[PDB]
Amino acid sequence: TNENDPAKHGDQHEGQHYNISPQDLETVFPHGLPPRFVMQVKTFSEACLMVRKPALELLHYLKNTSFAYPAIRYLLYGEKGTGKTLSLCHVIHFCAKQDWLILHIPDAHLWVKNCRDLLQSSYNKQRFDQPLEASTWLKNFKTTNERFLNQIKVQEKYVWNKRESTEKGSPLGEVVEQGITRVRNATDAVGIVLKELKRQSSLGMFHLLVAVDGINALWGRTTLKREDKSPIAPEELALVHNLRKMMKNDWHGGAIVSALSQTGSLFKPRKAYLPQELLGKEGFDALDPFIPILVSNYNPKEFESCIQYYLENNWLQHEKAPTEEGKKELLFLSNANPSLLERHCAYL
RNA sequence: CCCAUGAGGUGGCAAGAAAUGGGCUACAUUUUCUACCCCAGAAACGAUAGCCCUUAUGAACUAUAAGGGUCGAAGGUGGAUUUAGC
Ligand SMILES: Nc1nc2c(ncn2[C@@H]2O[C@H](COP(=O)(O)OP(=O)(O)OP(=O)(O)O)[C@@H](O)[C@H]2O)c(=O)[nH]1
Ligand SMILES: [Mg+2]
Repeated sequence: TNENDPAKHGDQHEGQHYNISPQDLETVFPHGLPPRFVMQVKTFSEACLMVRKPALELLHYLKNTSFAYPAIRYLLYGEKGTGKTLSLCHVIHFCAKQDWLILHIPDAHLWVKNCRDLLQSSYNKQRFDQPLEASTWLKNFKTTNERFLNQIKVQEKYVWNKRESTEKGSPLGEVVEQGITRVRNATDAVGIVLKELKRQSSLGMFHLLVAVDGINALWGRTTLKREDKSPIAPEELALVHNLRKMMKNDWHGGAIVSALSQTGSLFKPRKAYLPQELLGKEGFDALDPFIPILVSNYNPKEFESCIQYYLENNWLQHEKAPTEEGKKELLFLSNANPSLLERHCAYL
């Protein structure tokens, strides 16, 4: 049930649970969860994550990985309700313990859709602006990480419309504060710091890691429209174009991880979870090869271990449920689906 | 009536100072918007009326119907009573 070694893991004991620290919650990943599960763990008041077979296999990949090889690309995909993104957060935890520069985004659905104010950029042309989300992710990355910002030492300058500029040998904490102070050019600040991360090709001072959730939103059309009642293409958006031009496998110093999510998929049908189906033709042309990782449903013993975890937490107040017929009907109606399992144990 | 009270061809007639009836709309968050029709994300709504334009057929669109831009209120769940339903 419970595990005493949270950082290191093994295959021998599967379905185990390992506790984590509050500083690891608030510093490593304060954003990269669904708000449902965020509040769910807040109500837990006891942060314990479960081990997964594909998670351990991906960790084995990371353990057996050379950075002289090109930047490897991993894609997690489940059946719309598995633990793909939670295993991605587990990878984030492992790499943070490994002391790498991790940049993790909450979701790209929020980027491509639901912008309160879409703007002619001055740093470029033929490009809208995502200022609010830019500053949001900027302060998000600041909260995620500090010595890295202090020691980044950008070897290039950047002027600004605000009668100011930034010169060599300065830490990009100052551009982080720029974007947090004013949000208009925060999109340009983000699209510039992302390029600056790769501007250092050696990456000996740190090792770069990219973590993406809802990758399906990155490849696909937009719901936004132009004020003249005209559609908007995804590549026209500032952040979309920046990210697309940016993640290319050109830095070749580690790995990047992305996860699929159909719950927020737009212009796509229900009960569709195949990678090719989600990322489309343009996605396959963007990254023809990659490491697909199928995140299957819970195993039997892992399922019973999760039940025992809930019982130790006294999550199920229905005290006639801990019995053979109750468990049978429970996992029969659940079909080992983690999300509906969480829902059922929540409202039971 | 049967040089008409019959017959033929042009036009408009067919509006509301007003009262009432049947139906539609919404007066909210079980609501409104976005892809799917149900595990998501936001707002904290309401024009099938009017003005302008486009489209459907007609010989005839001032306006008949549908669509687009604007207008973005009344409205905050009903004054007796009363209607339909096993
Ligand atoms: N404790 C624990 N819960 C898990 C694990 N894997 C899946 N779950 C449960 O399953 C739910 C789904 O996990 P998510 O990764 O957030 O789901 P998702 O990948 O976003 O799925 P979609 O976005 O709908 O496509 C979680 O909220 C958990 O309740 C796990 O390894 N440990
Ligand atoms: Mg006509």
